[PDB]
Amino acid sequence: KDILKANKRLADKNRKLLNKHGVVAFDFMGAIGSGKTLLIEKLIDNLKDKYKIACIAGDVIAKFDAERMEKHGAKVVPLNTGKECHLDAHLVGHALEDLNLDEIDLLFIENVGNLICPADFDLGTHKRIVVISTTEGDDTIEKHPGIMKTADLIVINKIDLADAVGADIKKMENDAKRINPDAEVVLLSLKTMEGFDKVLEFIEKSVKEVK
Amino acid sequence: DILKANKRLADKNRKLLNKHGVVAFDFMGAIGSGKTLLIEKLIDNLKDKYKIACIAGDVIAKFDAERMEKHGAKVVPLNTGKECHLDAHLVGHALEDLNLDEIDLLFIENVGNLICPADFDLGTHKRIVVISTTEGDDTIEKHPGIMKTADLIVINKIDLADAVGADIKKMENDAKRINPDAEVVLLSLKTMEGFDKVLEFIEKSVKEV
Ligand SMILES: Nc1nc2c(ncn2[C@@H]2O[C@H](COP(=O)(O)OP(=O)(O)OP(O)(O)=S)[C@@H](O)[C@H]2O)c(=O)[nH]1
Ligand SMILES: Nc1nc2c(ncn2[C@@H]2O[C@H](COP(=O)(O)OP(=O)(O)OP(O)(O)=S)[C@@H](O)[C@H]2O)c(=O)[nH]1
Ligand SMILES: [Mg+2]
Ligand SMILES: [Mg+2]
Ligand SMILES: [Zn+2]
Ligand SMILES: [Zn+2]
Ligand SMILES: [Zn+2]
Ligand SMILES: [Zn+2]
Repeated sequence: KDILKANKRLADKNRKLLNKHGVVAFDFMGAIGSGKTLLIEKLIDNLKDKYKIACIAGDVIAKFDAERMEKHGAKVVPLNTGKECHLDAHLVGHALEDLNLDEIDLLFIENVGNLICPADFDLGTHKRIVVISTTEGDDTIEKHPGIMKTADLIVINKIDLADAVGADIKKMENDAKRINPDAEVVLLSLKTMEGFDKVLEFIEKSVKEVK
Repeated sequence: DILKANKRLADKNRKLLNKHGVVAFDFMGAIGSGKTLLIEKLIDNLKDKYKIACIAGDVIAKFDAERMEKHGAKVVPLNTGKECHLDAHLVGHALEDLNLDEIDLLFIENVGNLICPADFDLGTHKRIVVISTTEGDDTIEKHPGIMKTADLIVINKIDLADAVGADIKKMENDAKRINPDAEVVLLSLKTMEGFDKVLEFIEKSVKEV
């Protein structure tokens, strides 16, 4: 199989096109229901005064999250993935054709909920974000090191629920730091909004550092 | 067609299990839904009546295998690597490492994944999908494929439903609409509310083979 080699070529092409039009793109990965959509929703709300934001929403049935993002004023391209367990640069490249990249500053891509397959499939983004939550259990990070090593930012979300599931958030934070020393690691609650400042900081730092 | 090869091996697996009087269950779900904790509780309640074995499938299978072992089950760990689902082939090899004449119940924990496990019959008698409220109340209608393969749909962590804004009535209705033939149970493994209904499904399923 030559799958991963052909994907990378398309990812580099995606990145070059985005750079050509001054677009900074983020890949939002995570487990099922970790909080990817709600994070994106909050990011749109709090950055739209400064940036023109577009989204690509990928899932079995993309409409649910597409509709959520749209009500926040962002242009969304939905991608129904169906039986596929991941997105790829090929599909993302075609979604880009539906966007006016000259009228876009930021691109948020919500990947399929999956802590395994998306690790191998570069989409052509500048940064990769992995979102997990306390409610998945505090062994979630050490159980899935592969995807963690591909992240630029690891978000441990739903910290407000940690005690209710018996999750040690300090342990999780340390797991993340240890498995990927180069990543930023943020403890977040999208309910209380604690930690959100650090996610915004990551977005802004990323924009300034491009190329 | 790798799915044709899988079906062939699934029928082979099921044939072997029937031969030795073993009833097998495929526990599917999202990541952290509560598959292992449900199996742990099932072992505790059933181990006096039945000889129980387990297959624990995950990237690093030791975590769940050890959790199951302390409850008094024979467990075969299955490291799934970069593969995102168990298949009949891998399960067939695990069955070769089990003494099936000394086993009544087989519990298989599939990889945490609501997509591709729907396509890969393992050779079990019943399929169970565990989701949880903390994944959001759109989770069931977002994954109809896997839902239609389930004999039992478990909506777990009802104790945390209000905290995440999940409507458990919606989730229960979504499940029944998508799979009218499935049993649907509202569960908290913390409080144990609904556990009796899951246990009833297991015991009935065993007697019905
Ligand atoms: N209490 C609490 N609930 C949260 C938090 N973050 C997200 N949620 C809740 O979790 C559920 C899932 O959030 P959602 O944004 O849909 O996850 P997702 O990762 O996008 O889910 P997916 O289906 O696409 S895979 C929702 O009910 C949402 O309100 C949090 O920090 N604290
Ligand atoms: N509050 C509450 N917590 C629960 C409930 N069910 C499971 N949990 C918690 O959720 C976390 C994950 O449970 P676990 O049994 O490990 O899920 P899993 O499906 O086996 O997770 P995986 O990594 O193999 S994919 C654990 O910390 C467990 O205590 C519940 O009903 N209520
Ligand atoms: Mg989402
Ligand atoms: Mg488990
Ligand atoms: Zn094409
Ligand atoms: Zn996969
Ligand atoms: Zn798979
Ligand atoms: Zn083999």
